Amino acid sequence: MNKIIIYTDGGARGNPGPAGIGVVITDEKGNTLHESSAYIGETTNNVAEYEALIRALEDLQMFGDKLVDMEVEVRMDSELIVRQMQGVYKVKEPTLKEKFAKIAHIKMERVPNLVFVHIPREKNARADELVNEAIDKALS
Repeated sequence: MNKIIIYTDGGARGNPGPAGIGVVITDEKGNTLHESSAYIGETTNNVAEYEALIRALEDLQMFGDKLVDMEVEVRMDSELIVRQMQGVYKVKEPTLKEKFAKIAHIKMERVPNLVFVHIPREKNARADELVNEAIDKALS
């Protein structure tokens, strides 16, 4: 690849309730490099979104040597979370502050040139499907 493009989503059925994460990773041509779909136990929606980012950052380690000097972009359909991750707006929700700090440190350590991009919800349908696949399968 010449770029790694990541889409993430997380959701919960309830507040809190059964929750899932979805990560899609492509190259610059749009071809799939990886998908993650996982049940994460019972949490809130916003925690699930943050957990999906943490999982994407973990997935990235599996590229190993290929990660060096590689351009990485994370696309999310939550403008709020993108602005939070960019440091444009401060996180207020107390339940997110520890994960926010953890993500910031991981991203600096593993991928300090990572960029975040806000996309429309329609453009994030695959990651959403992965969330719901994981939750459905856990409940079934």
